[PDB]
Formats: sequence, C-alpha cells, structure tokens
Amino acid sequence: GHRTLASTPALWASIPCPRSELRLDLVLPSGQSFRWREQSPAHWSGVLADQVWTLTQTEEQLHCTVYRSQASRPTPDELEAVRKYFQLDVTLAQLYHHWGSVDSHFQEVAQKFQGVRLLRQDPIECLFSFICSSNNNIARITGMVERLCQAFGPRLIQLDDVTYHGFPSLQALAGPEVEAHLRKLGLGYRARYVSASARAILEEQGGLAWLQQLRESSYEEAHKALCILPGVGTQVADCICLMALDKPQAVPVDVHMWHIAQRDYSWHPTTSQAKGPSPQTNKELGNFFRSLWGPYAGWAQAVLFSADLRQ
DNA sequence: GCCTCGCAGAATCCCGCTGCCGAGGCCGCT
DNA sequence: AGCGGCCTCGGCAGCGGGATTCTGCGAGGC
Repeated sequence: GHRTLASTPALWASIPCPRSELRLDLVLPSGQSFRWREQSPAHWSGVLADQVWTLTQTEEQLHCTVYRSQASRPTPDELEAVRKYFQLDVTLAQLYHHWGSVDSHFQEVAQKFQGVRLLRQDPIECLFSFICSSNNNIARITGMVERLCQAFGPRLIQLDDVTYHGFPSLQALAGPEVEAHLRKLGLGYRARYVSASARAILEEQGGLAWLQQLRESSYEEAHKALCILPGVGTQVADCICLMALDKPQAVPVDVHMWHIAQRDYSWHPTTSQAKGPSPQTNKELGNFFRSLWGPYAGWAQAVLFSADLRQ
C-alpha cells in the first residue's frame, strides 16, 4: 500500500517548501502530469527515473518517500532531482506580487490560491505522457498512461492494488506493430501519434542526443523542433518546453485558457480573423500574455488553469 | 382521469487538440 | 491577363469514459 504518515516514520525525507509557495492538491492533477493518483488524503504517487515517488505536504515542508529496494533515507542526489522537478530554487511569492501589482485579476484569483507551481520533468517521460493528452480529460489520460506504463514498462512492485512500472524505454516504442498493440490497449488515434513520434526520435532526428540537447537551446528553434514531430502541436510543444526544457516564456493555450480569456479578460483575436483554436491565435495569446505579465507568464497560466479546474 | 413529480435510461458534450482539408499571398507566363 | 500550386492561416474530428441534459414511463388525487 501507499505509505501513510503513520506507516513508516523513519522512511521520509523533508525538504523546505512553504504552503504559500506550493500546494500539492492544485498542481499535480491539474493536467501537467498524468502519472499521479490519490488514495489517502493529501497524498500523491508516481514513478520517475524508475523509482516510485510519494509526495505529501505539511504546513511549511514537503515530505517525500521512495519505493525501489529495502533501504531508507533516500540519497541527496534524488533530492536534487526532485528539487529540479519542483523548481525549488525559484520563488513564486515575488512573482505573485509582480502580477498583483500589474493586474488585479490574478490577485483576485490568488486571493485563495497560493502556490500553483510548475514541474520540470524528463523530456521522454513528459513528451510521451503529453502525446496521449490531446483532446482528452485528465482522468482518462491518467489511467491511459498508467495502462501504457503497465504494458511497456519495467514493473517495480504490486503495491496493494496495481503494479508500478518504470516509464517505457525509447527502444520499446520505436518498433513496428506498436500502434495496433496500443490501440488494443485503448490509446485511440494517439497510439499512432505515439508510434510516429517514437521511431522519428531514433531513426530520423538523431536519437536521444537531439532531444536532450534542446534543454539549453533557443526558444523558437526548440519549439519548431518539437513541432516537426508527429502529434506534437503548439500546445504540447509549449507544454514540453515549459515542463521539461525550462522555458518559462511559454504559455500553454487550451480550452481552459480560452474560456478563461473570453469570459474574464475580454481578449479576442485582433490580427487573426476567427476565434477558434489555431496557431495564429495561440501566438497572439502568447504575445499578449507575455506583454501583460512578463517572461514567466506560464506560471500565472498554471495558476489560472488550477483556478479553472476547481470551479 | 389526466397530468406534476419522480425516475431510469439514452444522446450529446466534453475533455489540457493535431492532421488534413479549404484559403489568401506569392511566384508563374501566358 | 491568367491562372496553377507551395506556405502558414482557420475548422473540425478522430478515440473513450464520465457527466449533464434531454426523453420517455409509473403513481397519483385533486
């Protein structure tokens, strides 16, 4: 079973994270990832780097525990791994103050919202998780990615309901027949969007090196490089850039963002000739959000997304 | 004696949207 | 002067499971 606060008191790891800077219940199930579930209150669990992670939040600290194989006191290198995963070197209070000074709508939204953060995931993990998250509700994608991880991932242990697996290796998905096999599992057409976006990594773009060299490249170059891949449009390209490549200038634009804009901000496509999902409208909204907010507008977008979901 | 209220069961919407199909702009050369 | 076709636009629609939202059916009792 998933570890509870009274399960194994010597199997935790505390890191400094105030509740004003971050809130677990508003970030992880808020579309940004699809490998974390809740069983007990204020608990989350998902596999990263072939290791099961369980996260909970106290008033001023974040508590962590791991499943691998029979050892406690997780090593500080994984603490730095989750620190990079959670942008703990970044401060959000000053960013909230900046946004409230420039625009009072974000302050009114954040009058009860304190700490909608963003993550920084592995690009293979985040990319393949967000392939099958297009035109799809969160719970379906969560079960969807869990079933894919069961089918193609190295399992760890059956933890009282369902086995947990490492996220599938890139050699496991770049083969043939995988589209039909995952369509049997129920990925929909996204299965094709996985297959065409697996071999293209290793057979036509240059392997894992081409993708891993994009974490220090320029914005538009990396954006177009991800957009060339099949199934990775501008929304998931910006999602990968923001949550796997450390590009805080990127604002994801989706159904929630556009409903929020058209109902709260009175923004309409000026240069564009329509009001429907389109790359020009996405670029216009990105430029507008960057100009009105600044260089870190994706984080304010994340707060807006968490506000949209819990309402 | 039929019509208000409940009530179970289909229909449709929806959800963190890309690939392909219409379309102007830019070149093309009669 | 005459219209063919490359290149980023705009509009859906493909894939499932859960909510709404309609959509017809029993009891009734004024």
